[PDB]
Amino acid sequence: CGLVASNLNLKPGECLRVRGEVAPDAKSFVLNLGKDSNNLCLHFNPRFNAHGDANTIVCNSKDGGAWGTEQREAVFPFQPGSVAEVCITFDQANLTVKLPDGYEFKFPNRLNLEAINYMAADGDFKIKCVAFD
Amino acid sequence: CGLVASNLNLKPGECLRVRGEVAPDAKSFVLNLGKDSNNLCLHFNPRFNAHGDANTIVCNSKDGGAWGTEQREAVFPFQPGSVAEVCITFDQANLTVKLPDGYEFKFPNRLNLEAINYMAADGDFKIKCVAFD
Ligand SMILES: OC[C@H]1O[C@H](Sc2ccc(Cl)c(Cl)c2)[C@H](O)[C@@H](n2cc(-c3csc(O)n3)nn2)[C@H]1O
Ligand SMILES: OC[C@H]1O[C@H](Sc2ccc(Cl)c(Cl)c2)[C@H](O)[C@@H](n2cc(-c3csc(O)n3)nn2)[C@H]1O
Repeated sequence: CGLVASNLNLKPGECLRVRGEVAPDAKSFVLNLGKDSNNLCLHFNPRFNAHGDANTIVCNSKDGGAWGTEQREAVFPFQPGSVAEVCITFDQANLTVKLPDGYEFKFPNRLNLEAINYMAADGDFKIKCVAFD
Repeated sequence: CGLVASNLNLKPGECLRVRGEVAPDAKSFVLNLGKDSNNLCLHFNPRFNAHGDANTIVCNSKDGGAWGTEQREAVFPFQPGSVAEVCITFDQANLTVKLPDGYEFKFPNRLNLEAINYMAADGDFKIKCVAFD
């Protein structure tokens, strides 16, 4: 599957910027952030058509392997077969996700990690760049 | 200790660009590329003053945990404190390392890996950006 990065040491307030190519026939893509694959403060899942949703962003946490309560957004600034960029940061209370087209939303920080050490990508998205603050 | 990235799927001819800030008091830094931590097609180690060398790039391979034969460059386009970007690519014959100041050198491809899946950074270099093209 997609790129996996560890040992990231992203601190509160630091921005993690990811640019990638959405596949022409994309169904969805994922960015996961947290401590490890079983402990995610953010699962970020734009669904073009996948997992029972169309053109919807679904976010969740994972704690000791258990998905939390889902959150769905009402905006979908992504298109199959294009370049897309997202930027993420956090504090003890919320993650902030910066989308294309100036849209931004918050997702609650339910793990309270001191630092985000793990990121992974998956689905129909080819990472072109990852920038750290 | 720095970022570790896996599942990179870097293919021959593709460029991996890594940009970081060299510490103001830097002794050395490392970029490791290969299959996993024990199997490196390139250990890239600019030594300001470390491991017995001054202002020298040392490169090596690692196969099943064992270091190969060292290769030393004469060029040293790095300065303590300064941002630096290094770009790496490979073919079946050699890795090519593109340095600051327009310099490039080749290092033999000793492991014949189909793809480079692993990168890690270490020492006195704070990673700012990793790009794939
Ligand atoms: O909540 C987020 C998750 O929702 C469901 S599981 C789920 C369903 C209903 C509820 Cl009420 C809950 Cl709490 C969880 C997805 O299957 C899962 N998911 C996508 C993928 C994936 C990997 S690569 C690709 O393109 N999609 N891997 N796991 C995840 O997005
Ligand atoms: O060949 C490359 C290696 O040369 C010597 S061991 C070595 C010595 C003599 C010979 Cl003949 C051989 Cl074959 C191997 C270094 O100790 C080692 N090295 C650096 C570091 C390190 C980590 S972060 C930082 O800034 N430097 N961790 N291991 C590596 O550079």
